[PDB]
Amino acid sequence: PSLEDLLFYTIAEGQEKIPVHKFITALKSTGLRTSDPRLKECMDMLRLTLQTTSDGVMLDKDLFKKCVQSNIVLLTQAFRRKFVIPDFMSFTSHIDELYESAKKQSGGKVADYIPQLAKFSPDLWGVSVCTADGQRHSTGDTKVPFCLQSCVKPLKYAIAVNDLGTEYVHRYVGKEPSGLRFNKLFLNEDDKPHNPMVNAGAIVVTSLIKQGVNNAEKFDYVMQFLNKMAGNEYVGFSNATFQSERESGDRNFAIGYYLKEKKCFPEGTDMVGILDFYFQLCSIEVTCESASVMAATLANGGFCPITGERVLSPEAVRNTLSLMHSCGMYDFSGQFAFHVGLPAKSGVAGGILLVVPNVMGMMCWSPPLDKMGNSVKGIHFCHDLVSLCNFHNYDNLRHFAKKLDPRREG
Amino acid sequence: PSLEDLLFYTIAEGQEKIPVHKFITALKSTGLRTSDPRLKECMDMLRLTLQTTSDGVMLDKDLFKKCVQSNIVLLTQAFRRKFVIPDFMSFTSHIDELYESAKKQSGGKVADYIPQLAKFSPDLWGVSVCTADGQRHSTGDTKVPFCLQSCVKPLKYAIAVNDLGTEYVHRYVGKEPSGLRFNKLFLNEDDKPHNPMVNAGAIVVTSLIKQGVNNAEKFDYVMQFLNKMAGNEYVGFSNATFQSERESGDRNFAIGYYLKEKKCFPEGTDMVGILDFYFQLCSIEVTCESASVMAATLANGGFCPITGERVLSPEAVRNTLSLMHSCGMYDFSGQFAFHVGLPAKSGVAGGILLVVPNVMGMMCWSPPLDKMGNSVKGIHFCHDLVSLCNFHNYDNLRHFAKKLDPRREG
Amino acid sequence: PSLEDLLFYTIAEGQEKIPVHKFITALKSTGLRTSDPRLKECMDMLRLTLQTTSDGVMLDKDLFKKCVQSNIVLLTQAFRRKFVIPDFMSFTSHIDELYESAKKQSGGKVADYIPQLAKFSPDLWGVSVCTADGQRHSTGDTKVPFCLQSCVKPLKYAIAVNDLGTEYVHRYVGKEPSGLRFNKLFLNEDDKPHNPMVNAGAIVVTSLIKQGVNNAEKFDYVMQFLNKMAGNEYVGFSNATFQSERESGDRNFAIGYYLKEKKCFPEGTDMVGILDFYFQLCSIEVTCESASVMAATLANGGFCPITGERVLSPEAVRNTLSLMHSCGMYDFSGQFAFHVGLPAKSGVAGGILLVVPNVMGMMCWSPPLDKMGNSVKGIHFCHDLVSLCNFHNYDNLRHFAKKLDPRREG
Amino acid sequence: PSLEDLLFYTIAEGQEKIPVHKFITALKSTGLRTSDPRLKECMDMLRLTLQTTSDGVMLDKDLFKKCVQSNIVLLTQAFRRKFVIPDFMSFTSHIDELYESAKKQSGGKVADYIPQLAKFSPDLWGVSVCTADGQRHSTGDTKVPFCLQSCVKPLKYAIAVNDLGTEYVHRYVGKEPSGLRFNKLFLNEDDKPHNPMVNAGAIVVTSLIKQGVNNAEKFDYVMQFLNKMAGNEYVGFSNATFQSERESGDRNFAIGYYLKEKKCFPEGTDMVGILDFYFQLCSIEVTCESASVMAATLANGGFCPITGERVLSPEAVRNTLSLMHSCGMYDFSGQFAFHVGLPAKSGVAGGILLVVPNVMGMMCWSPPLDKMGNSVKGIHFCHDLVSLCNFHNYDNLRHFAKKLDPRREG
Ligand SMILES: CC(=O)Nc1nnc(N[C@H]2CCN(c3nnc(NC(C)=O)s3)C2)s1
Ligand SMILES: CC(=O)Nc1nnc(N[C@H]2CCN(c3nnc(NC(C)=O)s3)C2)s1
Repeated sequence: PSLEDLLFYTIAEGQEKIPVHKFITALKSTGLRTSDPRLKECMDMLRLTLQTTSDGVMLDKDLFKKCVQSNIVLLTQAFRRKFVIPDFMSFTSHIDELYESAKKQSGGKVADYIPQLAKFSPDLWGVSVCTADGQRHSTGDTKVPFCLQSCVKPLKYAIAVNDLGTEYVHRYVGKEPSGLRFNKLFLNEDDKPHNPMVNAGAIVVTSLIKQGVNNAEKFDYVMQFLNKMAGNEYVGFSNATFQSERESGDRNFAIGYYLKEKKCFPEGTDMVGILDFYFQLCSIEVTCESASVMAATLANGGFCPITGERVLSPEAVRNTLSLMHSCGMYDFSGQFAFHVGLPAKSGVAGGILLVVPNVMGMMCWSPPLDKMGNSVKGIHFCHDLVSLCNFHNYDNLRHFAKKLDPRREG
Repeated sequence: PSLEDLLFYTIAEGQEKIPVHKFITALKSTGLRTSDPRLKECMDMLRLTLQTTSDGVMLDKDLFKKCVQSNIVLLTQAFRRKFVIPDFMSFTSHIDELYESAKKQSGGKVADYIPQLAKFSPDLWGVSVCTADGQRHSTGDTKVPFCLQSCVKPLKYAIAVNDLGTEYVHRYVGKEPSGLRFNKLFLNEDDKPHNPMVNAGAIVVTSLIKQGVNNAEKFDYVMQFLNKMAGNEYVGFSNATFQSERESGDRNFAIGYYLKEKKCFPEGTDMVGILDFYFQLCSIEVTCESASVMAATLANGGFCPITGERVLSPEAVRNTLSLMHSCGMYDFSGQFAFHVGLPAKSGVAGGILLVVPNVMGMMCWSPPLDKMGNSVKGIHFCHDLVSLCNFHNYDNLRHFAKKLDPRREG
Repeated sequence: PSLEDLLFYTIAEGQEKIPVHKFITALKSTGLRTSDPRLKECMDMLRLTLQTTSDGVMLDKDLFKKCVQSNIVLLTQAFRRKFVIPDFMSFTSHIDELYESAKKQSGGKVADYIPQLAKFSPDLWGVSVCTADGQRHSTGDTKVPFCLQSCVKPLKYAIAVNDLGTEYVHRYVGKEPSGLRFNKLFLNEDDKPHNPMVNAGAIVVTSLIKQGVNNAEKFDYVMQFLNKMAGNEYVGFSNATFQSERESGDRNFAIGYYLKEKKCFPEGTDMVGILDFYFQLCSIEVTCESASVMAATLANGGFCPITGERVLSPEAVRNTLSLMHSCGMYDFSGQFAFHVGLPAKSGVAGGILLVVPNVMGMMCWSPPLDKMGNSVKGIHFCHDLVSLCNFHNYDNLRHFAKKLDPRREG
Repeated sequence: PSLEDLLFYTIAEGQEKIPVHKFITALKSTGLRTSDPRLKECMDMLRLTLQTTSDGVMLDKDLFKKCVQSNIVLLTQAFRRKFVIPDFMSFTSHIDELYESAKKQSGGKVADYIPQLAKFSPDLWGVSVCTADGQRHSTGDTKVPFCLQSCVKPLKYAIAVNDLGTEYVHRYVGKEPSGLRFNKLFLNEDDKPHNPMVNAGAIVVTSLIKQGVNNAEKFDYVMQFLNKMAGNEYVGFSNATFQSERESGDRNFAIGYYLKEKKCFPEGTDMVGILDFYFQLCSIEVTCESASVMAATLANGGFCPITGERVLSPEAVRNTLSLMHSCGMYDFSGQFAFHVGLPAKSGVAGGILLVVPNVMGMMCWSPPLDKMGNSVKGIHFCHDLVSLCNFHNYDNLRHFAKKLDPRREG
């Protein structure tokens, strides 16, 4: 009995040889991308043999196993439908239907307050999926870079807890949400900000990351860390946006100085500096696709699904999904956790970084925001998703009414 | 082949005939209780043939088949380790350790608010587990009756969504927590109570159940409902507590009038009569055991696990688990939601109604309260549980560090 | 020299005999009403004399002195222009224009929450003046009985602090205003209602008066007190208003319950009767004329200006004038102090009971209210009054611009 | 007849010639100060004849003529007991008693957040009186200089309203006290600061004085005013304090940024520059004596009582006294208006600028502050002072019980 030869027949169709193309589409339909980091060695040995014998391009039992043995455990789970969503082909057809269903939601205003977002077209709309198993799908403008803005807040929160610990970080920032008209306060009853998803707390989380090092290396570190999360897909920086967020954050200066007077930063902080760090962190660039991996890294206990590398300690990822669930969507967090149940984070550029724990992570992007600050199509999507799929945090996996369960076969 | 036959060998140990007590001990080790209502036909036949043959006592292939023909589906998956917690014996040893660690935390004051909760001894402490499959276990003072008090708030809420739907019920009561010092207000900004787990929201929810009918038939309605949730285990009513909780609820009368003034009850409400129904529902008795089935019903999408009967819509069990999450523990709901992640509701008798969605329902009961209103041992047990098992709503099922996962074998 | 005779010459104007009306007119143009209690002996000896010798009807040095001697100090001051307003004849002209400019101010809604405030016409409008010397003037509808409503709040607080003293009284009630979105709260952080001009605090004041006797004598005591405050002018009761005010005070009961549960009342209170007692007090009836005398007892150190009797301790009248300055116009209290700078109390029936300390008291009444609860005309007239005369509480009495002073002669 | 002639006999006491020192002691017992700027011609001419005839030194009716013609009117009101306080020598014995009674109240903490306030001894304690007529008295450390700090707030508010009128000024700053625990919020519901006596309201006012000019001139403009209000007595400036005030003013900067974001300043407002100018205005020095004349200009309709000069518009002085009464004493403002009922303003250096309209103004200085911000001896002195005299805003000038009234005689 042999792992590679068995798989060779399950694709062989009883035929004596396997065309190369007939393998590459058989792969793409499990949800995997040929470019997958975990797959390169199987792909390099396809790049190899596609010059040696140009008179093929068939694969022996030998030649197949020549390419596939390095990555056979993960190749077999794909082909025996062990992936978390087994029939991935159907599910993306629903992601597409759900996409077009939101793509018609024309209302909302593009953030005007800096020119770099006022220049983005309200017509843009991309949705990118990434499972805890690397199965990927995209619809729309999913390769257009845009800023995280406050989609970075849980990411840097995860970074800080990962390095310093729950208990150190939660001397400096609370861990609840404030109250639907405690929106305007900075500090709770203990003179910490209310949670790391609000600007008072985020500006505080930022002063914890990589202390004793200067602000340009601090940035490189967070760039390094965000890189491991998206498994080395697009992570960028628009100096443009950064300039406008610098000239115009009289509010964050207001918050910052209140925090300084009231003694909430760690001993030896240079407040005005980390306002600059914080402005930088918000002008970090992502695509739909690359962030959906960051999102799937949270969905997977802190292990990147396209690389398998442990990026975040399981304490940081739990902590974060806990605070996305209740402080994640500005004043809509309450109604959002009720009707959707998924930890999410929004951003004024139009981002919505979505986790479905133990299934997949997402990124949805339409620049027009509603009157509370959330992507109009973004919100309309997440509702439609939970509507359709028993992905609500407090659905029941065994008795789930008429909703569809993508983890199940038939 | 034949199911009963195959199960027969699974227990036969290659022998020709199984002793009854061998069959019994094999059944109870799966955590099933022989008293199970899904098993009554199995037991009714064993009890009868161990009459019609004092000649024994020993079942042959065809004699064991007469007994288990009727409950075979459930007997098989009990023996084929197909329950949610497959190693139920090892899990209950864990519960006993957690219980016995909670049991050394003698802090807290019991509720002397009325002569009936001050009558309960501080040394009482009990935990009842009922899984979504029916596997019971308890240790401690698990058969003492105590009033639900505010542990009934999610139960009554669930019934009102179950009968009226989400839209109707949430015309009358909000969805979100209130804010760690908006605990003294009744209404939120739309002049609705903040959510169904606060006194003012519970009362308004009460005025939605089974309108037009007198308070007697209302009460019967809610009890015949609460019986189906507990699989017809103990659901009682204390009159001693009801008479106290009416001569001494000045503040619910305070809330009751503020609500009428602000036009929060449905048209044709009798406000004082509904305070009475309110005082009543709080005086309903459960034991630890009867209530762990109640919680278990919400852990199971609305189906009572020990009877298989559908007690609540999935839409009402979802809403209840969402609002228990965030608003379920008075002023500790934020800290609980962070450090525990399970839907939970607390009373002043010393109850804590616990749900692990898709796993089990629990009910812990120690009378003495901490300064926030919560059973001291209860809160200790619930932290101890989540540190041990990956049940925190935001643990990963795949990567979970030092924690045991009782959903798995080895 | 002699005091009766000198006076007699002053009004004689050198001629041998004074007619009867020529005196009565000379007396009225000082603003004393011929029916002043302190002139009875005089007016009596005048109605005696005006039957004896019908062949006059004129007096001489001897016979004038026969009538005026008993009342010669008061008659003289009036006639040597010693009264606080020397030229009271022009002052009432200005009070007429002020009344005409206000009856032009046609807006506002008459209170309709009960059928007894809604029956009144929106064109009823009256002002009544009464000085620290008893000079009287009225224009409009000043003898129409109407209901004090929250105008009674200072009058009972005065009775309260008169009988037991500032210190005792303020163990149950704060002494500031609360803040312009603190109006729905009942208690400050000491768990006392914020001041006696709010319904939370009024209700608590009410519990303090004549404790230990029943609600009939209690009301009688207050009635007797209010008689002495108005020099026995019209005071009454609307059993009509009191009935529909008790069937509708759901908030008032809401308050009463809250204060009970928070133990805001003195030992041995029957809360539900204090609300009955309080409802009654809010239906005490007055006219513009009678009530402006109550305000004149407040302007005058506690002595009723038309009887001479001490009715309130100079301690109680200060504390009340204090808390009408800051708390007496509901949410318009802040603006009203700023601009009018006079202590007033408004109530929902359309009355404004206004003090100009050390000068005069008023009552303005016109039932159409505005969107903070104040008589529209009554408000307008108040601004106009202080735009005219240096009566504003922080006006200079020596360097006061083009403002007009009725206390100065020329 | 001639004014100097008869004023001569009132001092002559029959004799042919008045000793000059006799005349002076008669003139100082009216509480006039021989330095008084309205008496300068008289004191020059006394010295000149004390030169031109050592031959003496005693004034016949004709040489006394030669000296007092210049300032005769002021001198006669002073010698004919026509001043606001006729018996000034008695009053000052009282002011000493109360001063000596506060001197025993040794509690509090000297403000030490900067080293220029910790520099002052806690046993420093001064009071200085100046009437509307320029009668003077001081006892204690009344020539020591100290910074106004928040005492400057009403002085600049008055400047801005005098220069701009009420309506314009109150576009940028409301006019009510916030509410006894909305002390941390910066703005009221209209996004204006609460009033001109809170650190945020003071700041925006500062932005309205003399817009369009640099800070050096703006300061020169403001100190022009102050010198006039104190009759050109000591007005100075601690640059040592302005330095420490700006280096430590994190919350003031926190405030300044917040106000810029909510567009609270006039267009074209340099926010950091307005902040500098704010720290300057707070570092302006006075002594008890010089600052008692500031206060007195407010008691006096805007006229400086010792120069006769018009400094502030009656509209400006009204609004400032109104806002001092309700907002001037930090969180003590509610209780201070109740129990003292005088327009007063405290500061962190220990001063309390105090006013009795139509009588006098004061400055009580003692560096130790209480837990609310107020001089321990200052608050003590004002309580004692008004228990003694009928100066409480709502005392009666006719029936004032056993209080002394320094405005009458026998
Ligand atoms: C928009 C909105 O929220 N309106 C309202 N919602 N709820 C309310 N409750 C009122 C009844 C009891 N409440 C008090 N609670 N605490 C109090 N005293 C202190 C010191 O806090 S009074 C006020 S008013
Ligand atoms: C209607 C309106 O204007 N509301 C507001 N006014 N000002 C605001 N700005 C915030 C910045 C400083 N503030 C804080 N003060 N205290 C805090 N912490 C605690 C425990 O209270 S945060 C408030 S929001």
